[PDB]
Amino acid sequence: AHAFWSTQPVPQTEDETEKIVFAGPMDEPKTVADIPEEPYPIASTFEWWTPNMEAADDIHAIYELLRDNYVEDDDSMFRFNYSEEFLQWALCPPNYIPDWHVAVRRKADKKLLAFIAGVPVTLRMGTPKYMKVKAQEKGEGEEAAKYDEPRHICEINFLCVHKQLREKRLAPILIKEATRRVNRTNVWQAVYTAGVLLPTPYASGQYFHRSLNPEKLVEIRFSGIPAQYQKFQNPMAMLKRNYQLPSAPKNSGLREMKPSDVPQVRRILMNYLDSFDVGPVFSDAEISHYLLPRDGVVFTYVVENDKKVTDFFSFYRIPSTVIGNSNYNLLNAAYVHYYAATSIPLHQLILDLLIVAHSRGFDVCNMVEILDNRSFVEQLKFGAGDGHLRYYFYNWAYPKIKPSQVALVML
Ligand SMILES: CCCCCCCCCCCCCC(=O)SCCNC(=O)CCNC(=O)[C@H](O)C(C)(C)COP(=O)(O)OP(=O)(O)OC[C@H]1O[C@@H](n2cnc3c(N)ncnc32)[C@H](O)[C@@H]1OP(=O)(O)O
Ligand SMILES: N[C@@H](CC(=O)N1C[C@H](CO)[C@@H](c2ccc(Cl)c(NC(=O)Cc3ccc(F)cc3)c2)C1)Cc1ccc(Cl)cc1
Ligand SMILES: [Mg+2]
Repeated sequence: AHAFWSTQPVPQTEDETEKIVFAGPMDEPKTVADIPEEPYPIASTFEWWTPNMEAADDIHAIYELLRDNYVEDDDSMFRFNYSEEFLQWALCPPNYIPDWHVAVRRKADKKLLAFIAGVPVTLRMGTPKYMKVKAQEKGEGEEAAKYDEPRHICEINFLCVHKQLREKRLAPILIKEATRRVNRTNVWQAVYTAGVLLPTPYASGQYFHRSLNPEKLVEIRFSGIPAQYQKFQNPMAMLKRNYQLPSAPKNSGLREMKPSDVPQVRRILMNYLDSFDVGPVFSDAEISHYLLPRDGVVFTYVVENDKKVTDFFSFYRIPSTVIGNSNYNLLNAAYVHYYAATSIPLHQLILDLLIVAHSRGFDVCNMVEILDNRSFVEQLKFGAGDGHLRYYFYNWAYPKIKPSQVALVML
């Protein structure tokens, strides 16, 4: 049933998953010197390419591939349109490895046909808490704790094959070549998400959406006027009233983050992310890169009380192409990113997020039910979307966890 994934070091069924009790590697330990030094052989009409993310033309090529061929909704009404500035930010964090960005071009005209990207992440991925309690019952705490240390691994994203080349087994070729480049740098695990079911996720969660401009969302059919709103003499006036927001944040210590906040935001975020079984560890350079405001890309605000940062939130921007509306070309979406609340309830912190996003002209705020994102769904008028986001590891055995134990945001 899975000619490619059946050959790979991942759990093969949910039943195999069920019997996983400790974190650890799936495969034979291997060494760097065992891995072939040359790229995988490929069809003579194609060539492997390592883009230069410092070259505008190279970023543009990836931008165009994704604009026309990346993820769509179910009914082909929307397609993500990551910007060039966003791609530079997502693909080039501190100490990124250029060779982890793998592409296939057509030899004759250098047209970009397929891409996959790997970036470094330092991840805690040791045995989850509920299994550590089970281990204590069995007298097995040391084996359960063996891989507690954060690990330097690969996060894989942006896998894309051009529409004209779909169903020709090119995606396995990409994933094998990515794996070889990552293994040649002595890294043997990867983490990735997908909106489809593959062998075999360790967590799964619903998407959630908070309308900010309901009149536009209904014009472009992202939203409907829900059936209950018809019994009303006037639907859209009532929908706008339901989702109205104040003009300005309610917390008077809220301001944009600046470079001098980096140490305090690192500390409050790392103390919060400790709570979770799987989550990133960030240096000051990584907090600077992923959280300092960047025009059109990432937006971050801190609550400062008595010259101390006590809370913060961040959200990032991804517009989507609206396929065939005469009125609107683009959905302007905000996505909840990292945050930490120490001084006020989380719902009060995130209400300020919605206020800021709305004032900045975003149409919708979206998120997955990781972190403590459930705690504020109902009070802040989020609704569940369609399908689920699935979280996976490569070459890592891991017990199933709830998505409220996951703290890694994937862009
Ligand atoms: C240590 C380092 C390890 C590094 C690597 C870690 C693993 C990284 C793995 C990648 C994580 C990506 C994270 C993200 O970016 S998820 C976002 C994926 N991108 C899109 O959805 C964009 C639009 N769609 C496409 O571009 C194509 O449909 C893709 C490229 C998805 C498949 O192209 P195509 O439709 O032309 O198919 P094929 O004939 O070439 O190949 C069919 C085989 O591919 C398996 N397939 C289908 N979809 C996915 C998917 N999303 N992850 C993994 N495998 C997938 C499928 O089950 C089948 O295998 P098998 O069932 O026969 O066995
Ligand atoms: N490797 C993953 C990365 C990922 O997990 N994402 C990337 C995506 C944007 O940051 C995020 C996400 C977070 C929260 C929500 Cl509500 C949605 N979904 C939507 O925005 C709806 C939507 C679906 C398709 C569209 F073409 C446009 C909008 C998507 C989840 C690839 C992927 C991309 C997009 C999706 Cl929907 C699912 C998976
Ligand atoms: Mg293919």
